[PDB]
Amino acid sequence: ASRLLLNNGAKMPILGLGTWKSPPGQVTEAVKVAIDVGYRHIDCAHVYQNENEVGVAIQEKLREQVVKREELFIVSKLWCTYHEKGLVKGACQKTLSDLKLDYLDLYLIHWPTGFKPGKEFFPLDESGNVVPSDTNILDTWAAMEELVDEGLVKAIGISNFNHLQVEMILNKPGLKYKPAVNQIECHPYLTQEKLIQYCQSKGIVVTAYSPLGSPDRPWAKPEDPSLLEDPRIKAIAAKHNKTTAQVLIRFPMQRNLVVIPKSVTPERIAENFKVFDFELSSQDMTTLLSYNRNWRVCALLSCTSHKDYPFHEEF
Ligand SMILES: NC(=O)c1ccc[n+]([C@@H]2O[C@H](COP(=O)([O-])OP(=O)(O)OC[C@H]3O[C@@H](n4cnc5c(N)ncnc54)[C@H](OP(=O)(O)O)[C@@H]3O)[C@@H](O)[C@H]2O)c1
Ligand SMILES: O=C(O)Cc1nn(Cc2nc3cc(C(F)(F)F)ccc3s2)c(=O)c2cscc12
Repeated sequence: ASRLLLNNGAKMPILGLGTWKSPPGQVTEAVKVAIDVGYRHIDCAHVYQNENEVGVAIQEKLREQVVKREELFIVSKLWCTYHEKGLVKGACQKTLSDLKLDYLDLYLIHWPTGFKPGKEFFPLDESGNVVPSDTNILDTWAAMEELVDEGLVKAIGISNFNHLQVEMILNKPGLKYKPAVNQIECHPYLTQEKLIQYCQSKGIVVTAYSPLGSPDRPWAKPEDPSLLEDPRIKAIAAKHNKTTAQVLIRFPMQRNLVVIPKSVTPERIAENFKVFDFELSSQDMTTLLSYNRNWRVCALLSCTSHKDYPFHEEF
């Protein structure tokens, strides 16, 4: 509808605002505008290095009595350098301190790969390989469950897990909480049908990231594929008298996914919200699904030999 139910009974807004690459100097105004426009879900992470500034916006709007806390669905994520069981609570509390909140709605394992603990987000050796840590997804999951038990987070989940990694959590001895959500890259050029079918079949809500193809990702080249400029998608938009962004946001919604487009531009933040008053046809949905090229925006070559690297599997 406009929300999907999670395994804890919470209603997750199907549309949220993404914050990766939203600079600290611009993000506060972006989140204020988004809340005004009607977004009730913000996707955050410690590695985005902007949680303080998102927190400022949230507090402004709570103080303005625009929203109360219970009407917001705030997501953040545990960065790769904090997979050690003993570091998880501190990481969560730092995020909470930065966001100026007392709890998160959802806290995710950001990637299945643990990285060497320390002050660098991407610890590299002298040949530029990311340095891994002696951590594993099951032990980290156990530490995530403690956060629920402690009341710091309402729901926990995973991000960028392949179907075997999801399976490993579900099959964990002594599992206490099933993951609520798996947040994965999803757009017409990477449709993920098998992994979505798997996750949904298992009662895990899927959130689609990079739904516009992340045209501002820092490793994009001007010649790379571009969803917003794909003339085939432009045609589908024109037929509905919508923008290509609206089509791209609507597409995951009709697959029963949560979607989290990012913008720091007020006009676009508003534009991107106007997706609840039209429907893509069956033909439109099939056509968009047929553009799948297994083209992935978010992967790092410097991690491909990690034991937990998620993208060697078919799904
Ligand atoms: N879990 C993970 O590992 C992971 C990985 C990637 C992303 N994510 C999450 O998913 C969110 C969304 O993915 P993303 O940031 O990679 O990219 P995205 O949402 O696919 O694309 C954002 C880009 O599209 C532009 N844009 C947005 N609305 C527009 C519109 N209506 N017209 C034209 N251009 C438009 C933005 O420009 P402006 O901002 O300048 O307006 C920005 O350059 C992230 O911010 C983050 O919250 C999670
Ligand atoms: O992690 C995000 O949400 C987006 C993101 N994505 N990436 C690309 C990444 N790919 C991976 C791949 C892995 C893995 F699991 F495949 F090894 C782990 C961490 C990363 S981060 C970045 O380099 C980066 C710098 S700040 C935010 C990012």
